[PDB]
Amino acid sequence: VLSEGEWQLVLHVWAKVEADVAGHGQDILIRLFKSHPETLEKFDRFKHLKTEAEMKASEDLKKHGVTVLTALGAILKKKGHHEAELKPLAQSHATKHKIPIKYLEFISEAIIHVLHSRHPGDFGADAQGAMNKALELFRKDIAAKYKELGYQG
Ligand code: COH
Repeated sequence: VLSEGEWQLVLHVWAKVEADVAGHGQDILIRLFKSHPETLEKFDRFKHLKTEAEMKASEDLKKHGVTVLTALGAILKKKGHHEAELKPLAQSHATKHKIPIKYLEFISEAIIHVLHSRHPGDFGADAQGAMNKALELFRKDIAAKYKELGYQG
């Protein structure tokens, strides 16, 4: 459970991410794809992208980044009371998209890295610690739904 002070650090930086969701989304997905190439294979629509330049020029990739960040932002703003938003997501990622929990850990790492590159001032160690706890809570809650459905892993 994050404390009120920790949720405030998380949402204060998130408010900045919202100033340019598309730019942030693009940066995150590219970092994920370059650091863990196996993640790209889960996207039939992005499989054809071979270079970072191709990735940066893809409008469709940018649109998916807005989708991901908008859904995450909706969750974070719920401050832990996020059952209604989380279940649908866990269900589709477990049974339709077939995304192992480990990939959620990889995208969390990509988010933390990009938040650091873009907002050093609002993203020091304390905010970094609170964001990591928020992302862990997100994975933990998704992992429990995955286990119920038989996808733990
Ligand atoms: C490694 C792949 C990967 C990761 C880690 C990931 C991580 C996350 C994540 C964590 C921060 C969030 C908040 C979301 C949120 C979403 N993802 Co994904 N998804 C992933 C692969 C996918 C795929 C694949 C789809 C469908 C894309 C398509 O083909 O249109 C998807 C679709 C979605 C959608 C549209 C509705 C739905 O299909 O469920 C939302 C919202 N998501 N995703």
